[PDB]
Amino acid sequence: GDLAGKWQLRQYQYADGTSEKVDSVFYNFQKGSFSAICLLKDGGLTTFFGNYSLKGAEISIILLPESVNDKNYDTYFGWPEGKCTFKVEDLSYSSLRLEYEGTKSIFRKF
Repeated sequence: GDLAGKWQLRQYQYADGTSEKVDSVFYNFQKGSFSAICLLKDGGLTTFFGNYSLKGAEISIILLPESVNDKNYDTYFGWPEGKCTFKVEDLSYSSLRLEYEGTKSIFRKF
């Protein structure tokens, strides 16, 4: 469907009203498999791996222990137990909007 493929995380809209552009994070969804490519300042490419499941308008992402133990885990995720359930505020073939505790993750299809 629309969720399948790669997504560039363009912006965070924080619960306190702050917005910040992101240009280094890419989420990928492929039939339950989740992966996130993060582009480091040093020209490096760090990838986190996990799974995702859907229930109504919610998406639960769970990262593998190895991704949770990654030295850059708190830079890009920092989720307790490598898990986060997001509200899908918007999904179309080109747009994705995820919400968790007032913070929005804004994506465009890549």
